[PDB]
Amino acid sequence: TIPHLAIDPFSLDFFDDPYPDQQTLRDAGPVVYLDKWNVYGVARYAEVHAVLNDPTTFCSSRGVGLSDFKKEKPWRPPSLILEADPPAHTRPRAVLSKVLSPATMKTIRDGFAAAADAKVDELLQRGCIDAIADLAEAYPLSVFPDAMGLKQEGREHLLPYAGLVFNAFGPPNELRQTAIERSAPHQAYVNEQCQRPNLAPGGFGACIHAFTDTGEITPDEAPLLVRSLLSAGLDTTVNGIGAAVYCLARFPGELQRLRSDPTLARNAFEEAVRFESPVQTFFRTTTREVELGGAVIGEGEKVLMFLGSANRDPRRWSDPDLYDITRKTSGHVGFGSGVHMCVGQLVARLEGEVMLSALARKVAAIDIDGPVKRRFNNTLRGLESLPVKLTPA
Ligand code: HEM
Ligand SMILES: COc1ccc(/C=C/C(=O)O)cc1
Ligand SMILES: [Cl-]
Repeated sequence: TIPHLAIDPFSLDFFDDPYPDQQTLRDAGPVVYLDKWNVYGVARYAEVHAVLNDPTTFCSSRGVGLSDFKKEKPWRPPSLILEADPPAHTRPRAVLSKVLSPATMKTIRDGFAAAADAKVDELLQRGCIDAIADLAEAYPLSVFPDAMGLKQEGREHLLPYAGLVFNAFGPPNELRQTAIERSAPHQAYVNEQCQRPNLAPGGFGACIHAFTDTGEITPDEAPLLVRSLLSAGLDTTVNGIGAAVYCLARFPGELQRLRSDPTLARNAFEEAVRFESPVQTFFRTTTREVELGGAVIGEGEKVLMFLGSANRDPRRWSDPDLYDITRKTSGHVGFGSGVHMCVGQLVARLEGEVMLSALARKVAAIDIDGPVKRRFNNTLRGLESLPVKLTPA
């Protein structure tokens, strides 16, 4: 009773324009079977939300990529947070929640906002820039490694490592093979910086190690928790901020509404996360036979959740293909939902808000003025190059 589809959601053709295929995935049924990779798929909001919020049935400890850790060796030691179920997940989650807490945002906000304002003013002196390399990448590179407390040496490995991280959740296609092959130098750099002596006191990494005193994590758990932030904390925000600028460039009416009320910056970024869904997909693995939308899925099956499709499902969203900075976005699954919901969401929103605030106060127009190039990744959606001309307000 389950429709079988041949759509490859990790193919370059799909990445290049996923929306027609996502509708076919939604409209085929609440649950589909993807013959290309032998996994189940859910693409509607209701089922994606249900799977995310049913962690005892749809577990994370067998991996959140295609690979089943019960069957294949993980490419690196399993994540203590992303690839753990409760109760093992709980205390590492609590540490990260405290390290990336509301109280912590107060300590970094002035620096993050200052860097965003300075970057936009710098770009306005150049006129014609690449909104990826010069903005979406440059700005997070200017604040997040420092907030982590990383040394200067080796930071050139951060974006390559993240590309590997997010390609590795995918199937064994060319993107994944090429990423994992000869990835040892990227892994070695990151694993070295996770050690306590290499992390600046006061930064996120040192604060993680400081929590080993409390009994919430052991000293040998702290480097892997630092690793989780170096895996997820940079490339996500690159594609989130790039998504927002791409939206503002394509919807000039919405840039003008943002200009008229810069306090819409935070929601304008949140809507960009829904609209583009920089993190497109994650998997779960069934721990038991389970009925889901009329489908009876066996134990030990991989289930692919299309977060971006859920965020564009007209069953849930009015006018889902419209970028609307005053939309009530609560309930979107671009940061996940439930026990694994993005623990770094305050850092992501802070970066996005202060950058969009700077644009709102300083920029009158954003015009695409060069060839746009898409960046292909098994998990991340975003652009490789976005040439724009910025007109000062
Ligand atoms: C626009 C930016 C971001 C997006 C769209 C995003 C997306 C997501 C999603 C969808 C999940 C859920 C994973 C799952 O359910 O399996 C997640 C979890 C996570 N994210 Fe974020 N993320 C972003 C930024 C960040 C930042 C800035 C950090 C760290 C500074 C971070 C660190 C993490 C970690 C450690 C987890 C694992 C949480 C857990 O398993 O409990 N992410 N993210
Ligand atoms: C939202 O994407 C991600 C990606 C990776 C991770 C953790 C990685 C690790 O523990 O090494 C967490 C979230
Ligand atoms: Cl690693």
